[PDB]
Amino acid sequence: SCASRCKGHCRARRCGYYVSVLYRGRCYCKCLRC
Repeated sequence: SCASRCKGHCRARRCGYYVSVLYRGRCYCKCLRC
């Protein structure tokens, strides 16, 4: 679960918003509201 791992990374960085998308075997993650 790429998005699940990215979601924990944003929470670990003290963030309330995060984005996650998997396409063509690529992971697009983002963290905001920190």
